[PDB]
Amino acid sequence: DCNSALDQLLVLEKKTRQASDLASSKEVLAKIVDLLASRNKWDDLNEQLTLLSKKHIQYMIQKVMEYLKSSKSLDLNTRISVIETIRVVTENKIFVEVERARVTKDLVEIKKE
Repeated sequence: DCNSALDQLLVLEKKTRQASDLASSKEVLAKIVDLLASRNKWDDLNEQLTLLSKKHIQYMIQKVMEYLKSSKSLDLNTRISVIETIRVVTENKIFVEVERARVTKDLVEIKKE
């Protein structure tokens, strides 16, 4: 059911008003990430994120992109996905603060070595 039950939860992500939208951001952005973890559904999640990232809450996204190797089933999948995460986060130049750089260590050296 949860695979179908995810949609009506992701809908209200369409906008941000009160702190109930950042609590909805917490819970929904954790479950979406969570759905990815159980059956390697995160591929959608990288893609899901790009769609969601196309919708643009930077530090709201910092934690959700943190999950890369926190709980990653396959190393190969991570390479190109992370390549897409840095790939998308290049532009504004505000990032690389901590988290992007520390996933560039991991991504660059671990991905290929």
